Amino acid sequence: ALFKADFEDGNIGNWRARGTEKLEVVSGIGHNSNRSLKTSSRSETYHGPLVEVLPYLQKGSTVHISFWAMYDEGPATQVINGSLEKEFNRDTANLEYAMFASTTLNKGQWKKIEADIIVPAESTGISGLRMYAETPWKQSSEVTETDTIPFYVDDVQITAT
Ligand SMILES: [Ca+2]
Repeated sequence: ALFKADFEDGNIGNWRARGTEKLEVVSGIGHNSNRSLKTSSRSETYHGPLVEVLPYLQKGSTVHISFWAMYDEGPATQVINGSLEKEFNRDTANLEYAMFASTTLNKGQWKKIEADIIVPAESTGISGLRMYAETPWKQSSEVTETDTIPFYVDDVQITAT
């Protein structure tokens, strides 16, 4: 257990939006629990909840990341992805993005999204590594309402391997 967020304290902590979307810790909705992190007012597929995790981790290591997701409005099914945003040498114009996992969710049902990931070594100059959830990429002109549904995440966990 290197990092855990279950939201049961009601705290947003260091979670943040990627763009103009809205994050809220809600009560009465959670994965086998009363609280979770809702992302709404999404207007791009890449809007979604993000948190910096590099400080929790040993550079060079392999770790297992998992989280639970759920959505409860719009289409009968929808894909959610779990991804990493990486920064090197504090260069914010050349961020890297890598999807680590994706699953099809059924409306109203919690599902686990997980994978092993690699934490780059110190000598790479890695300066940020953030996990985030999103829907599959579409260019801004092609985005539809089903792509920008609000969704919940909960029980975010990173474990040693
Ligand atoms: Ca919870």
